Amino acid sequence: GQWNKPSKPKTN
Amino acid sequence: GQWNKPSKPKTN
RNA sequence: GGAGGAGGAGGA
RNA sequence: GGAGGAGGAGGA
Repeated sequence: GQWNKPSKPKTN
Repeated sequence: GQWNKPSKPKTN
């Protein structure tokens, strides 16, 4: 995991 | 250095 | 949190 | 670029 990790919600 | 590193232009 | 830089809109 | 998560607006 990184931040919001590849849990890409907005998916930046 | 990190990205734009503590070269904080805006300094997000 | 620096190991990415992918990205700066967080900063550290 | 994953080790931070600080931050997700990049994603990798």
